[PDB]
Amino acid sequence: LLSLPLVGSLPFLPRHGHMHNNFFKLQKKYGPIYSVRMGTKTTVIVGHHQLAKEVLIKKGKDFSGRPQMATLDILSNNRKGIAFADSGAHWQLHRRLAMATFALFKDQKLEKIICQEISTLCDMLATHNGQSIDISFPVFVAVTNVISLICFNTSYKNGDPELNVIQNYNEGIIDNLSKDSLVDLVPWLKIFPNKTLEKLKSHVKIRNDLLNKILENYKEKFRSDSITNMLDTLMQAKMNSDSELLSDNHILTTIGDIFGAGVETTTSVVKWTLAFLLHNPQVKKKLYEEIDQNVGFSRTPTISDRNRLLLLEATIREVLRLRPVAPMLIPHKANVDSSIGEFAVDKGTEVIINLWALHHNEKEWHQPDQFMPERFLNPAGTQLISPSVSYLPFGAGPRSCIGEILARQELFLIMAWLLQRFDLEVPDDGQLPSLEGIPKVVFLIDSFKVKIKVRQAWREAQA
Ligand code: HEM
Ligand SMILES: CC(=O)[C@@]1(O)CC[C@H]2[C@@H]3CC=C4C[C@@H](O)CC[C@]4(C)[C@H]3CC[C@@]21C
Repeated sequence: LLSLPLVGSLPFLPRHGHMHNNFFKLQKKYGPIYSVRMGTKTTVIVGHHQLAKEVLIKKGKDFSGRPQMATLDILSNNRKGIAFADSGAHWQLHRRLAMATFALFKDQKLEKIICQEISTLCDMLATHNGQSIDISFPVFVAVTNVISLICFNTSYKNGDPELNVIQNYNEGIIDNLSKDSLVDLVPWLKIFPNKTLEKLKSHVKIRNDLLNKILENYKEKFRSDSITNMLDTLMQAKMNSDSELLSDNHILTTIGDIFGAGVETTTSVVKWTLAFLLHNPQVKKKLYEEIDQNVGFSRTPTISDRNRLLLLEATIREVLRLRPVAPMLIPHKANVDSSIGEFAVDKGTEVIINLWALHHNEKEWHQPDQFMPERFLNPAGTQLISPSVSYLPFGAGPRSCIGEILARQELFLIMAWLLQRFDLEVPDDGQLPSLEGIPKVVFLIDSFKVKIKVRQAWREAQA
């Protein structure tokens, strides 16, 4: 009796369980690195930090490419911009300029911009005293203005419906960009009839039309004696072309990525820490104690307070470990014939870092499935530590995040201002938010409500 012919084999079931975790599970069988082939494309998944730091750092330039995806093409306006552009003159140029712009708010100091919008955020939420609300949108508004000031030196006022329009096409872009992660085993979208690409083009069209109208209005405003924002930095470079790479679409797409990344990432991480704090009241209680002691109510928190508020800075680290924004980063591509752990990797191969596997490695983390911000503190709780090298929430090397400083500062200040001023409790109904998560291009959390009430200690300190 003979064996059946085999036309295809996948090591696990599609769309059953999270991809990043199904891949992780395979390591028990095949080791920390292995490959899968879909027609001609070969994809390599790396799930150990040593191999990962070879791919991202030690051989950064070799693997600095991006694979091409049909969905990403629409969003990146055919591989322009930064995040989804292939390695090349255009990618490198815009990344540099973008990084350069952040210099223009170094001691309109970035810390002062952020706290400005947080103050407005906290006054809004104070009116909701005693009510249970979703805080998604108010935070969305806060960070949107920050990124807008950096890009245009403009900010939207409360109730500007352009804010709701932006919220609408961002949710639509994220929803259709990918069912789960950007890492699909099976290219379902080229197989069955679907409106996926149609829908995406419509959300993206609206977004693009909105970014063109800001550009056309700003060409009148642009003056070379003033370089104060990202859009100035980019138009200046165009005019110093005595050029193909600084076309209107190249600039537009780049702003697109920055606007997108600066909002959806930080909002999602803010929602994640609160979710974790409702589930872990002991940690939250100690956070109140901490901030009461080292900051009090004489003033509002500042970047200098990271030195004193260690349990908070540690909490944020633990959330980025447990629920990374990109649990498989963005996929990488081999620009040349190269190797990994002395295994051959041909040019054009897709390389995916399983960051989830790095952050949940039993041999690198104690009880890695548990929320324990303490793990990033010494036993005394007197200074921060780095208990594992297997930790890359922001990536590493040529393709590493470029908003990490901004990112880290926003999260710290938002969480500090809120804890100073607000009791944040479970709503009158007994539900807690599910921590299971939703894997999109971003690792999202199901929307949930939190009862917000102004702190008694905040009121009294006004008398
Ligand atoms: C908690 C917040 C954030 C996290 C965890 C995060 C994480 C990451 C990761 C993992 C990558 C790429 C990984 C890789 O491909 O190796 C990335 C890329 C990138 N991020 Fe962030 N990010 C955050 C916030 C931001 C912010 C605030 C900005 C503001 C501009 C930003 C802009 C970008 C850009 C433009 C890239 C792509 C750069 C390139 O491909 O060369 N991100 N981020
Ligand atoms: C976390 C991360 O890798 C990123 O920050 C890099 C590029 C970000 C990307 C940039 C642009 C957009 C368009 C926006 O309307 C939706 C969010 C999205 C997809 C950002 C998601 C986070 C990305 C991938």
